[PDB]
Amino acid sequence: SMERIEGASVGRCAASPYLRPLTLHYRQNGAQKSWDFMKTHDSVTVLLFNSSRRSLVLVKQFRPAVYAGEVERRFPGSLAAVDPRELQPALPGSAGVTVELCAGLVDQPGLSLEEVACKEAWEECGYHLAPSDLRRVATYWSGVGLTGSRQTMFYTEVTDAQRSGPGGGLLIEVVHLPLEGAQAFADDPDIPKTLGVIFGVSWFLSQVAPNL
Amino acid sequence: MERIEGASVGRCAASPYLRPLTLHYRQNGAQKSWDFMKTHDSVTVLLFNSSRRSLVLVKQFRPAVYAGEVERRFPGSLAAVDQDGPRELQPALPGSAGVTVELCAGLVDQPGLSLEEVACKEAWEECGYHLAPSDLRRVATYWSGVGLTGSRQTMFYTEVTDAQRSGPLIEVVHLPLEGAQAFADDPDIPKTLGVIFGVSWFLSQVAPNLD
Ligand SMILES: CN1CCC(n2nc(-c3ccc(Oc4ccccc4)cc3)c3c(N)ncnc32)CC1
Ligand SMILES: CN1CCC(n2nc(-c3ccc(Oc4ccccc4)cc3)c3c(N)ncnc32)CC1
Ligand SMILES: [Mg+2]
Repeated sequence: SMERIEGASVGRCAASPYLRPLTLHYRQNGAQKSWDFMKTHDSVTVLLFNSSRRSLVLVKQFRPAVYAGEVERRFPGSLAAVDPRELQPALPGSAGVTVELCAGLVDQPGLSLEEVACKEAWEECGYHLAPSDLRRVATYWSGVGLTGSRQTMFYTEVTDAQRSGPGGGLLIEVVHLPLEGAQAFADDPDIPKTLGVIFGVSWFLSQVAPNL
Repeated sequence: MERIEGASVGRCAASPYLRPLTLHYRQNGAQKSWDFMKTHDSVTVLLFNSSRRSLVLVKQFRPAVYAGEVERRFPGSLAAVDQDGPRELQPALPGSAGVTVELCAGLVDQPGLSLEEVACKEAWEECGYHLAPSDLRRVATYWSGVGLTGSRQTMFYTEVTDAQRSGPLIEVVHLPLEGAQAFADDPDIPKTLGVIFGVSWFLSQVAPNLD
């Protein structure tokens, strides 16, 4: 359903609420330089372990920027000199479907990072969390080359008693990855995923799974 | 490397590194659009100098990290720039606010080169270590951006000795194995997820088989 993508076309983007390209001009040890980047929000990510199912909770969705990069890789020149053309040839929508950690932007003032992660775990994963349930795994710079944003990773264990039914949050597929093949899943090069997934899986297996 | 002066922020229109695009597509039969930046793929490489029992990392000023740190502390610093040229950030932050610790890394922007060759070029240019492409082992491939970019990053690993190190801006960091995990766990040390993962991966997957 969410992997069904047709009529894909690419065009130049002028104004956008989501793209804030900027250039920093600066003198570094006397020499004048410039650097191109984008203003973006900080973010949080949360890894959930469902102990009732012995499974890590991830999310699957279509990422248009991933899709377009995959189309370019397979058909070079697809995204060339665009500055509204139909992608011919194109790829199935599954080429842009990623596996990710539950994640969201820090763009609501008055909310702690924990509260942001709880809202995203509800809205994306259908899991009811309390902010005090969350343990900070790591904080780091994401996208140091083009974005200056901090990202904070949380972890929490959940049970099926915290899982919402089908429907509920008024398109994302919730993924439950069994611990059996979790490492093999992260190591699988044919599955488009993020470093947060790869790190989250190996961190959980080496830091949490032994103590269960 | 850390002496950063006259910092000012202006609009970015062209840029070889960020190209604004919109994907138009029908998903649930419904017409949608998505704005993103076309960017380069990248490679990173984690080096383990077995002569020194140290991981090799790089320290450098990252202007985007700096600007984000100046937006924090001086909110509105990165507001929309008008037509009177760049807006001076006076006062700003010391350059150290933008200094990161990272894996050796670089852009995939030279046609004809394999990913391994890009990694070797960077390990020489940034770390002063001579590598052959056959020395590199693929650790992980992943999407480093998914939301506003769709860039792929490939992480390599190799063991080196001092025999591959050249003799006597970027700082080469040699992180002893003894304190590596505590270094990676330290939130006061501005580092990337690549460093956190690379340290954790090395200590769990490579280190136990040494000695
Ligand atoms: C000599 N040398 C050449 C490249 C010049 N250069 N590099 C970048 C840039 C862009 C993206 C990028 O992404 C990565 C790559 C690897 C790992 C993580 C992120 C890194 C650097 C750039 C920029 N954004 N704006 C202006 N000039 C920029 C600087 C001067
Ligand atoms: C209903 N809903 C509203 C937002 C709409 N929307 N979201 C994005 C967008 C931008 C950045 C972004 O960053 C993240 C966030 C979390 C984790 C990783 C990366 C995520 C989404 C967007 C876009 N770039 N262009 C056009 N429309 C876009 C879609 C439809
Ligand atoms: Mg460099």
